[PDB]
Amino acid sequence: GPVPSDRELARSLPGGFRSRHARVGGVRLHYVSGGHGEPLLLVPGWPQTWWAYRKVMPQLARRYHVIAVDLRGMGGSDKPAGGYDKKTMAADLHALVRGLGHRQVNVAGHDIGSMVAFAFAANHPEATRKVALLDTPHPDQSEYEMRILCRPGTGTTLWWWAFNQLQALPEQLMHGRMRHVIDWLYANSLADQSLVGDLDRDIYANAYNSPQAVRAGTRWFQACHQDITDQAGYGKLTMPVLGIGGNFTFEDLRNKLTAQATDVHMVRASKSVHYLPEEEPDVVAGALLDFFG
Amino acid sequence: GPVPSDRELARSLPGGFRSRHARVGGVRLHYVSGGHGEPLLLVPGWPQTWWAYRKVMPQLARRYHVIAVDLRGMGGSDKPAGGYDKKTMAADLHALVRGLGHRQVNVAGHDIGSMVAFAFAANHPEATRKVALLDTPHPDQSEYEMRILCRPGTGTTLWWWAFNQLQALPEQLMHGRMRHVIDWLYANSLADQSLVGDLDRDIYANAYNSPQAVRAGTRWFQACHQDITDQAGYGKLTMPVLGIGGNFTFEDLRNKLTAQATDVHMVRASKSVHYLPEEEPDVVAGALLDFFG
Ligand SMILES: C[C@]12O[C@H]1[C@H](O)c1c(cc(O)c3c1C(=O)c1cccc(O)c1-3)C2=O
Ligand SMILES: C[C@]12O[C@H]1[C@H](O)c1c(cc(O)c3c1C(=O)c1cccc(O)c1-3)C2=O
Ligand code: NA
Repeated sequence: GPVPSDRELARSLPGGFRSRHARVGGVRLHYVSGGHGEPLLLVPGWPQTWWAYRKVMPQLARRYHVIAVDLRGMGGSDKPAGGYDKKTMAADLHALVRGLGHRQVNVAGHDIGSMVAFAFAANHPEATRKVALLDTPHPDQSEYEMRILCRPGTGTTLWWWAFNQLQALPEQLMHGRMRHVIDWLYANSLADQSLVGDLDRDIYANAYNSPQAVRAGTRWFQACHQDITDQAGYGKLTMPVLGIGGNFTFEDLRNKLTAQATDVHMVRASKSVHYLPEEEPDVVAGALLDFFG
Repeated sequence: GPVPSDRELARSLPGGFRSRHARVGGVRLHYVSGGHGEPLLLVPGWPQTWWAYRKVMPQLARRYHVIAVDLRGMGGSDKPAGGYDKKTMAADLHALVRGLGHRQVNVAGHDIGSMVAFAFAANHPEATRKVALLDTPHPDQSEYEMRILCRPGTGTTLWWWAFNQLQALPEQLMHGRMRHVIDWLYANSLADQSLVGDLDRDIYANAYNSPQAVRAGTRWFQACHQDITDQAGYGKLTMPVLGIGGNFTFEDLRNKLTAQATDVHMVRASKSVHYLPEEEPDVVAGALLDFFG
């Protein structure tokens, strides 16, 4: 393989993490687990893998039994034809942790994984001790207000939200070329490019480089219309909620969570644009430790 | 594989066309000309070349001296570092036809080329006998209202408007793979895919497949902020204006032309989505012949 296997990556971490799989509802999920204490489910997003949490997993494992998953369609997990709505991907994770003998878990999610974390809390409150959303709120009607063009100096264009709606073309252009996508994303977020090194970037590129892998990634985005419909039906979250927001999304995240939950806490990742677990790991680990207790 | 040279393509058409070049302001432009009568400048768009007008050029040449150009950055023309705002590209064409000894010309443009035709009329009214805009209005403030997401019911994702704003990534993803881009575009427009054959698609792909060619194409889109600023300064067009609009863009084109011009005629290409010269050549040729007279 071009990059180290997940088994090797897992072993390279302090804290005795191990790479595993579990089959839930016919979908085989890959995850890495380790540490001792109450269960903590960590959910990554696009275009990343469980490896995105590499910087905070050892600190977290000191207090929690960490379970860092690859979503349906992601990394070492199966890439089925459908079920890429966040409600369904949340049910995967619910089945996973219940299968591992946990009645309720702490949950933290980032990017697409944050949407799943929120859907997890909304659909399975009894299995949700507390939930943390990193940067990304669940889709709602505001998604329909995203603009194609920004006036100069007024923000970053969310081009991938449009491009990933497409059939066929995304896998045709991006297969074998995902390192370029990853580099663009990081060029437009990281304050210092060395925050994510060459090999880690290639670990992600390897995960997404097959046509099937690119395609599965796009399904997360194409499911937005369904996600928005589902969001309208959700009741208010009553368990403790944490929002950690970067400089660009903090206010929006605060507004949406406060309207969607009764018990909200906010932490500002003041030096981050989007990739919180990689941009400010100590702030993220500390916030999660403080919040989950 | 390789495609015919522009000279072979030009000679392949009925009506005695010849492939030529002219250098204006240090920029060498490629164009194909033929026919007899008052001059008619034909301007294509993205990701196409002068060859987009092949279906209408013989008919038009029976009445006009046709001049079908490759824009700055397009096909056989030079690809300089800058000058891809529509005002500058129109000045290129103005210099071209003046250099060829024409005081005034008929002008028709499609897609990006329609923007250029409009700018030609706005900046060089004395050199503009009449102007025809095919499908695409000049950028204005409404460009900033384009939405990334459409509800599952309506139209096509305007993904290319967002994607082509990017630095580096477009040439990185699209080099050598433009045939897939072209196939996607046609899959989402032509009523019958045979309207644009394999060889024609490959002629376009050949023009755009190198990184520098992809890059030049994106410059037309990146210049949008400048184009919008320029549009704000334009007075109303007073020479005769024709808008030919595809079935779904007709109302928007009519509304915009009517607000920006005093003497507007409209023709509907009721069976077309966007590529008017290829989808409904008889409508396009007939409309231009009637209008230019
Ligand atoms: C669900 C997701 O659309 C995915 C994407 O991963 C995403 C999201 C938000 C961003 O603000 C954002 C990105 C993203 O790739 C990115 C790169 C650089 C700057 C920046 O601001 C971003 C998201 O929530
Ligand atoms: C300036 C330009 O943005 C360029 C693009 O070439 C463009 C434009 C309009 C379309 O409606 C349109 C396209 C385009 O590629 C396309 C493909 C399939 C359907 C469809 O409708 C379109 C434009 O005017
Ligand atoms: Na695809």
